[PDB]
Amino acid sequence: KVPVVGIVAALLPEMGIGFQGNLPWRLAKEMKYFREVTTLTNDNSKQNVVIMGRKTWESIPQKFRPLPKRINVVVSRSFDGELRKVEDGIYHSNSLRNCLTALQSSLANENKIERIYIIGGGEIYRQSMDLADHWLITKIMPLPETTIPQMDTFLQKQELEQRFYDNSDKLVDFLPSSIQLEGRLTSQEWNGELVKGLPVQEKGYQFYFTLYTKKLEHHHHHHHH
Ligand SMILES: NC(=O)C1=CN([C@@H]2O[C@H](COP(=O)(O)OP(=O)(O)OC[C@H]3O[C@@H](n4cnc5c(N)ncnc54)[C@H](OP(=O)(O)O)[C@@H]3O)[C@@H](O)[C@H]2O)C=CC1
Ligand SMILES: COc1cc(-c2cc(C)cc(C)c2)cc([C@@H](C)C#Cc2c(C)nc(N)nc2N)c1
Repeated sequence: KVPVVGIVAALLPEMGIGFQGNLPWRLAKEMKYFREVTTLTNDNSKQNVVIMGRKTWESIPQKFRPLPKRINVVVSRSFDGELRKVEDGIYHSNSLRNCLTALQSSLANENKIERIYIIGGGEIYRQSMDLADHWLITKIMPLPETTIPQMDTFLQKQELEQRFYDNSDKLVDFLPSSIQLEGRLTSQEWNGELVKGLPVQEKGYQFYFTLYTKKLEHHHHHHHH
């Protein structure tokens, strides 16, 4: 009932997302997008959830966690069950799947969550291809003089483009209404792939905010009683 949206920054063409437990770039504008999208709501009485794997949690600077103004959920197989408050702003879960089911309960949530963002990292995203309704992907490209950074963790692009299509024509409409983006929508070829979305440049990179949406599905079965 509430949308589940994976949100990720990935370097084309392999969709690398990390190296040695850290982000491979430090891009203040990309970080401001991530901050605004995950914080902002259309309805002022609601908040978003951000769900993350334990290793991703551990990498957020201690000063800056839990991420303000959002319900933070950290998942670890060493935690107690499926959604437990552990501190102000912090829930622990031992299951990505059961966590999402628990968050969807209208009785538990009082319909006061807008969206559930899955914010990383590699192992969490792998498991989220069949759970997310959408992906907000920032597609990052080194500008011609820029050294490609080393990376060790990747988005599963095959399974992405299996299940989802590039819906970036609708990105503006999908973002919380109050966000303001600097680009206009823009389709560019880059190493043999079509890159469509909202352009920024910062430091040695160009990046596009893009939206992926689930492909239409055939009606094979609906469960009857
Ligand atoms: N570019 C981007 O947009 C982002 C990139 N990243 C990058 O990703 C990398 C980190 O990814 P990765 O190492 O895969 O780690 P994760 O952040 O995905 O955390 C993995 C941990 O999550 C727990 N976990 C995984 N699946 C489940 C499950 N189904 N139920 C309960 N717990 C689960 C386990 O914790 P435990 O071991 O305690 O049981 C596991 O070790 C880093 O390099 C980081 O920089 C991260 C976020 C965003
Ligand atoms: C591995 O280390 C991490 C560090 C941070 C982090 C670093 C600083 C300096 C400040 C703050 C508040 C957080 C965030 C993350 C995670 C949670 C992220 C992210 C993410 C981004 C930046 N962009 C898109 N598009 N999607 C995403 N899911 C991981």
